[PDB]
Amino acid sequence: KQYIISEELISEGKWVKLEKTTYMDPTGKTRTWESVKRTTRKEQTADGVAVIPVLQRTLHYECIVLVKQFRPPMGGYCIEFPAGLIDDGETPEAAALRELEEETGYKGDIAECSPAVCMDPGLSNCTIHIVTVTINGDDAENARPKPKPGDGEFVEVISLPKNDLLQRLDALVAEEHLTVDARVYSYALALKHA
Amino acid sequence: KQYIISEELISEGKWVKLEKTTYMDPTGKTRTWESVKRTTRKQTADGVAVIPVLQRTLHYECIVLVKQFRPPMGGYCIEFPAGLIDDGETPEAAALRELEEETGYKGDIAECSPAVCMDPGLSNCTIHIVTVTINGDDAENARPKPKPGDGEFVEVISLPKNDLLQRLDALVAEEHLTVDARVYSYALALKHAN
Ligand SMILES: CC(C)N(C)c1ncnc2c1cnn2C
Ligand SMILES: CC(C)N(C)c1ncnc2c1cnn2C
Ligand SMILES: [Cl-]
Ligand SMILES: [Mg+2]
Ligand SMILES: [Mg+2]
Ligand SMILES: [Mg+2]
Ligand SMILES: [Mg+2]
Repeated sequence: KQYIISEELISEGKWVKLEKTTYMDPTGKTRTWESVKRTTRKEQTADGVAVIPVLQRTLHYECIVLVKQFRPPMGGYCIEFPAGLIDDGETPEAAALRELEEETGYKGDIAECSPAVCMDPGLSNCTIHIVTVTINGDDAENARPKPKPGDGEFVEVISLPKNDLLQRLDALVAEEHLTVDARVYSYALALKHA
Repeated sequence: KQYIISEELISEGKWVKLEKTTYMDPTGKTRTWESVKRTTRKQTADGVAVIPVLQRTLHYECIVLVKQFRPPMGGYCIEFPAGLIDDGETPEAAALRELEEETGYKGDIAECSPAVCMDPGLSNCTIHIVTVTINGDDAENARPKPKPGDGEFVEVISLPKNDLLQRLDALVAEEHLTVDARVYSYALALKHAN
């Protein structure tokens, strides 16, 4: 039933644009929406990746490796899956492994890769691949993980046991001002509900 | 260590605005970011998303999702039921209301997250994730009546919790839909649990 009639540009920055979207509703009435899009998406299957990094070590409970960063849109620190935009020509798996090493120091192994999933579909066209990666924490490569952050990237690594993820997140939120990402929270909640 | 210096309005629609954010990096170097915000925030958060666990005796437990045309995406998306919190609504109450409007199910609150971020690299948008049970054997939920607001056109898709990630992948394969990142992240963690 529904389709896009037109996309009018309102304002274009270096990274993000706003559009006036005109569409057909299922009654045959024409309507509008205000849409956010990134300016950086070329031939990539998605804007970005987020990495679910499962750190595995013998005689340790598995951990989910998270990162804490200052996020200017939010005006504060956020705890998220390691994540970044996919470079032109890069595969989602390659962007995931690259971002994970850059942000955390870990060299992971691909486990699975989602289709393009939407970040906030009521507002933006932004998509990511959610890529699950296992990190062999017994490998010497992963002993003293050294992050190699890019220009303007400032990251703290936080590894939390998978078996207690939601309580350990609540305990960090209780101790300082800091926002957990919706994807991390959704993942932690499902680990509880299962 | 990092903080916001100033925010310059670039462009303000009715629903969304685009700001140019100035901030201090950890080195004491001043930097800029392009930041999206909703204009509608009053609230604990902009919105709620509802994880609705449909429980019927002698049936698999289902997670209730919605499929809707999303103009920023130019297509159909599969999501948790969700909407903006009305000024002076609690998240709990917004959840049950949004669930009823979008699905017609009448639910009970199990738990409620703190405010979690949607896409903190781009926007300040936050939601409360609210886990709700639905006693699908109650007379009120027998023939549930979705009461949509203006400009909402919602198909309800109920999927078994125990096979959620495979069922979502099947839909995507056949139906050309985008699954929401929080739905996919929940579904993933249901598979990754112990
Ligand atoms: C359906 C009604 C209440 N309108 C048009 C909207 N509701 C929520 N977010 C919106 C719009 C339009 N643009 N954006 C970003
Ligand atoms: C060079 C990198 C770190 N910068 C500036 C950015 N990276 C990704 N998204 C961005 C920005 C700025 N605005 N927005 C929306
Ligand atoms: Cl539950
Ligand atoms: Mg990143
Ligand atoms: Mg990065
Ligand atoms: Mg909604
Ligand atoms: Mg609604």
